Amino acid sequence: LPAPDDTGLQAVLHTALSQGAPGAMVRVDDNGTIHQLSEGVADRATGRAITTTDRFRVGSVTKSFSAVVLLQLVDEGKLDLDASVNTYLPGLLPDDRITVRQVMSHRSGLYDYTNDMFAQTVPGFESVRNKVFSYQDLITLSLKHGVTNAPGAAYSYSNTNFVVAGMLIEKLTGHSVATEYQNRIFTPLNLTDTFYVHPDTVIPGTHANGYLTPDEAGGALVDSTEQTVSWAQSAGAVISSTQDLDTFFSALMSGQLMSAAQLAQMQQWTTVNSTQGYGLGLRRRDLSCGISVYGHTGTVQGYYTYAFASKDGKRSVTALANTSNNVNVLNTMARTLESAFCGKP
Repeated sequence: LPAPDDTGLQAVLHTALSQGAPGAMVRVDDNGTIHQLSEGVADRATGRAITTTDRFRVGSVTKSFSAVVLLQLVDEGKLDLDASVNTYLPGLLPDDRITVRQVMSHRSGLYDYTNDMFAQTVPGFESVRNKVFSYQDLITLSLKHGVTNAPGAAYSYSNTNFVVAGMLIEKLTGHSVATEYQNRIFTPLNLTDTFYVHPDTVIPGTHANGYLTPDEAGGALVDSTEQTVSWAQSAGAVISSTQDLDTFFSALMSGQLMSAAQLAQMQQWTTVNSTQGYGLGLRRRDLSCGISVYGHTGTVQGYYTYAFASKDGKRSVTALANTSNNVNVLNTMARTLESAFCGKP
């Protein structure tokens, strides 16, 4: 790979601040040489600087943790990717042709309940932030709508899929997802900044606060740090750090977290758009210089995350801005992947 471009990374972060992120940061693990940059504030009311060791909410990056646990169950013979979801969760879904592989690749047709929830950004956050939902509650919300396509037939990203994933982990293992994450991922990789504390609202230790951008242009930011994330759970509630997400995607892509057979199933790409794919709880992004990287993005109120690694895991990048509902910042933060993998133009 080209060398990571720290001046390019610096410009990306500075642009994200100019577009309304209070803070923005990035950590590259380049085959044992670290790059770390941050600009702006973790807490905009006190002025405390953001830094690459601050913990934060990773949002939908959680789906990759869920998928690693499910693929280890596949390795253990407890789960078959091509079995019906209802084989393990009887009568859960209206159609038995919905399979575990279609759920994990967003090909199931299940309606995303969060489209009910967040049609208005701050009112929807204020609705869910202090609620505790069961898995079944969220599935029932989805099922008020019919499916959006035939099973397997179309890519349609849906949080519901990874709510099903959490129910499957808990049903098959008899343990909570927190326990399975801890035992199969956080402890073995020594992810000391990584937690799943649902439904607690506190982020343990020093963290970035999250600032939700309101729908009204120019409106005051809303502190969204503390919430249950119960509307997402196994689809979105993990807390981590840039070092720990680098560690995690490096371990995944270098083959440390499941058999080679299952990693190969995880990387069977469904087309998302002309420069992206979706595997099993895993994203592929195609970068301008002709390299692809592998990992996941997250959007949770107040926090945008990108966490991607090269195919062999030897270079990993995690970028965080502590705002959300700000598509200028979301698009700018994607540019950290170009600077960190493609290097100087």
